[PDB]
Amino acid sequence: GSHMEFMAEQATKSVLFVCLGNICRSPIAEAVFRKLVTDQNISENWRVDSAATSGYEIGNPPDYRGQSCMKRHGIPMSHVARQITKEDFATFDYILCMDESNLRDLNRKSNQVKTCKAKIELLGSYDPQKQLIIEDPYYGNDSDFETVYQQCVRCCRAFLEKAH
Repeated sequence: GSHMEFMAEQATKSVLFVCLGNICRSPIAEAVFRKLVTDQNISENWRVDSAATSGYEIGNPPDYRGQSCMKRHGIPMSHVARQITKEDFATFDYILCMDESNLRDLNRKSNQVKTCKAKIELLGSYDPQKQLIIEDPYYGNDSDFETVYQQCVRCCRAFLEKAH
């Protein structure tokens, strides 16, 4: 219908979720955030993605263990692992990472580019329960993936509502 039917559209917001590999934590946060925005009729106002600080996993689907967790929670992930680019720093409002090694790495990168538009933060800096670090489940088990998933639901929810 009309462009004046509802309140006037917001400029698109963008968020990129990042870990070292882009197979475990970051695709899970991406698919969690994408569900939220899709369920709330606002996916057309978001550019949502995920990427890796390194090229070790380029082209690979998500970790099968994380995929099984997400499938339990009804959010199957459809993602091809990719490495962060220079353009990403210029194009995203937010780059949200999982841990401290991630943040040091991205901070190194941010200083090699001409325009860094993005606010670079830890995702868990949004957790109302104050669990700052979202711990790597790569060497863990099914309850470690569940933990990450639950942290991602709390943090993506608070981020959506109220960005830093």
